[PDB]
Amino acid sequence: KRGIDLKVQPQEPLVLWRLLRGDTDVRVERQVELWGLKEGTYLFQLTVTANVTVTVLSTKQTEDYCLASNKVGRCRGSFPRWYYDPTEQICKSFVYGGCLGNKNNYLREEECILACRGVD
Ligand SMILES: [K+]
Repeated sequence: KRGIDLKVQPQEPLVLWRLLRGDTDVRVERQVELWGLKEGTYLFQLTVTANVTVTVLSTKQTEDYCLASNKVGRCRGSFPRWYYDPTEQICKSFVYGGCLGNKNNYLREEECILACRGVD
C-alpha cells in the first residue's frame, strides 16, 4: 500500500502499529489511540505493511488546510473531494478538477474532519 499522510489538529488522544520517527514519544494504544503527539511530524509502520505519517498542524498551516477557499483548479476532471468550511465549521463535499488546487482538499471526509474539526 502507498503511504498515507494525515494532517490533524493537535488532540491528545487521536482516534483512527509502530513508531519509526517522531519528534516526541508517542504512545499507540488499541480503532487506535495516539497519545503524546505534538505540533510536528510522525512516521509509523503499520503491519497486520504500509507507511502512515501524521502531521500535527500548526495554526499557520491550519490557515492553509482549513481556512482557505475550496479550489476546483485549472483542470476539467471530476474528483469528489472534501474541504472545510470554517464559517459553518463543517466538512463539505466539492468536485475538484484534479490539479493545482490548494491544501483544503481531502480525499475522505474523515481526513478533513481530523484536519479541521474545531477550527473557526
Ligand atoms: K469519504
